[PDB]
Amino acid sequence: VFALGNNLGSTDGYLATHSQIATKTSKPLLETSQTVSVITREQIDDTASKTVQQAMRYTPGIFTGQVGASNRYDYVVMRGFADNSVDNIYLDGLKAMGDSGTFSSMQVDPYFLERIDVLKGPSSVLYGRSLPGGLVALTSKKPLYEDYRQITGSIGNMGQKEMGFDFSGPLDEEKRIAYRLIGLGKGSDTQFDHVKEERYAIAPTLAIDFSDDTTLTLQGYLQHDPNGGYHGGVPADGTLSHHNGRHISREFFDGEPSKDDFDRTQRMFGYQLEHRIDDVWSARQNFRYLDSDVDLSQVYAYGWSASEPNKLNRYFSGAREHLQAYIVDNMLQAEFATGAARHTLLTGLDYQRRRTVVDWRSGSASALDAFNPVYGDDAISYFPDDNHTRRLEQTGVYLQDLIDIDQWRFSLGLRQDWVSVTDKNRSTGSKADDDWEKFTGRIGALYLFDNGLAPYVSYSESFNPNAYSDASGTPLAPTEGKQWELGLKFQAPGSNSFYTASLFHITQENVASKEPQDNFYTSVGEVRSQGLELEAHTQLSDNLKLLGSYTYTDITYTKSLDGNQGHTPNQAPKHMASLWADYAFDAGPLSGLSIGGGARYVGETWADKENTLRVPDYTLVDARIGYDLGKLGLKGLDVSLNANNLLDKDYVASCYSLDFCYFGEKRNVTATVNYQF
Ligand SMILES: CCCCCCCCO[C@@H]1O[C@H](CO)[C@@H](O)[C@H](O)[C@H]1O
Ligand SMILES: CCCCCCCCO[C@@H]1O[C@H](CO)[C@@H](O)[C@H](O)[C@H]1O
Ligand SMILES: [N+]
Ligand code: NA
Repeated sequence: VFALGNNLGSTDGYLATHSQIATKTSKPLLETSQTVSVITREQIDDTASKTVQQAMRYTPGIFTGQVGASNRYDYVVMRGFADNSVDNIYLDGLKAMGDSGTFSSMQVDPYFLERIDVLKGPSSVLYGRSLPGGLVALTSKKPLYEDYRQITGSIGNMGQKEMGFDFSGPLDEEKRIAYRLIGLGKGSDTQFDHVKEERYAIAPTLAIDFSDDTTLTLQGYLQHDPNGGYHGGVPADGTLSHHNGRHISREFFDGEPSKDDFDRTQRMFGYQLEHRIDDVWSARQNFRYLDSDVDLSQVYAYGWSASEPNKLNRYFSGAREHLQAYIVDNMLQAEFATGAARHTLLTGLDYQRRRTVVDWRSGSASALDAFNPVYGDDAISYFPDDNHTRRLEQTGVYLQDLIDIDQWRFSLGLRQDWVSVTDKNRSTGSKADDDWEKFTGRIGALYLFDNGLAPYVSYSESFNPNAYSDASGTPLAPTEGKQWELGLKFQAPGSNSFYTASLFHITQENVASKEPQDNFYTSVGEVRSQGLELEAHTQLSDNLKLLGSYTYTDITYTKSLDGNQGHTPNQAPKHMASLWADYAFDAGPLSGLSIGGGARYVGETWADKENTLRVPDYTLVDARIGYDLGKLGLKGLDVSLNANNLLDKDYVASCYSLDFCYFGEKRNVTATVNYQF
């Protein structure tokens, strides 16, 4: 079997045994000196997680509430790092290649995924530019070598509707060629008035074995979102407190007129080539091209009107964006012994090239009453247009040696990146340009006791281009993450249970900062995140599956020029916890029935960086019920019922500032039918 670039991990219920996210080569979770979580297909289905972001709500060290109920983008806040949270997603070993300085961030639909792997903390040594919180790797469904056919249909509240199919199998007598074809159409009204979500997608994959030494997998992914749900927010003033009227803004309130529009087309093609040279030497090339179009028209609230008392001031954003992106990763691995030491030595060259053409519009809109709005006044007073061509190039050369000797498992990593970023202002003709090089490193040591207890330590580094620029308008120095991590993992042999504790201390340097009167940003800011994560997978009964998590996060601006030094970032709960359980009857009359549910806790959050107002804590409840009607003599047919936020709590999930607060999703009920053959 082929380790390089594959997880190759067994999965049973909600627990995987192996990953490649931390190493680019199959490694037991138990023998990996980093915090790795895995969210299985079964967990996604059982919790009715409708997006990647929602799939993470049972994982420690992840906050799922950055823009509350919005499903437009996947925001995964890791270890309290909210900034550039959209850019944490990798798909099939490759950076998604969205542009986080634009509206062109992509979304991968969960129905195409086999599993979600989550790596905590700085991880640039294998991936290049990334955030200090970690990163998420989506693994797409791959061709099967036995015929597999699934049709599925879902119906819910809020006008939810989905149909999908998933067909796979061999094409030849010899079973050397196999396909998979997955398609999907879906819709929702949301909780919000006048809002639609809508998506049509298809993903063909073909896998071909040339010999026992070579597999090529060809992949396409075409997705059209002609509607983009809701992506707004409203003041703390009337959400966290009553405003004037003694009113609160409703969880269904819509701040825009029907001059609203979000149209996203994503067109991806790629391949994965796996080649065994020797029992020692293996090589792999992962490639993906992306081409997307985004069209946006959005009127949004921004603060209360100075003159008109229960009306919100509004503005308009308009965008027409075309994103092109190439990414390739070239890996060569040698597995070999030198005396008592076994080496798994990886060398790699990767390359990212991105161009985003953006035509931006903006203006002033009419004011809107925040209770009993009257739509139809959609005239916009337009400000100056703002058109850009943005380019990024990243070349990475990296080395890694995993050294296993006796019960020790060591990891040594080094990477050099050459980065070039350009911004051509097509309105003004001016061009900002920037080229630099960064070295990142990682060192891990883990001791595997033969009882399945594994203490470890890790030092790991990250960088990311700075989103801010100086006086001159050449960008600041890239931010930098540095983490010391101490952990303990434990799995009792055979028992399908797995427990981890992780302690972390992350420093992020060269963060943009200024005096508030000041014009120039300088790269003198610093952020420190430290804490504890606990994760438990317990499979008792063989009919009973449990997940539990606890997260403690202490994050602070340790150096700031703006008066917020020593404050806690907003959108950063100190305390979170979760628990999910699922029971299946094999035994009795009830064979085929399954019942499940859980609870999620988010602690209090600051609504603002100035730390003047709290978002209250909240506990949410989820539940499910499933039946295999196979058991009653009609095979491959099963149904499920899910309710997330079962008590229908009406709450603010988080705030970006005092002006922008986001409601959590109201009760979401779905009924699903799955038909195999
Ligand atoms: C069980 C709950 C189902 C309610 C679905 C929410 C849909 C509310 O929003 C709908 O959006 C349309 C688009 O402009 C409007 O024209 C409709 O009048 C409005 O009902
Ligand atoms: C879990 C242990 C964390 C110890 C480091 C915290 C002290 C401040 O931060 C440290 O500053 C040092 C420079 O003085 C650097 O060498 C370290 O990489 C950095 O983490
Ligand atoms: N504005
Ligand atoms: Na399957």
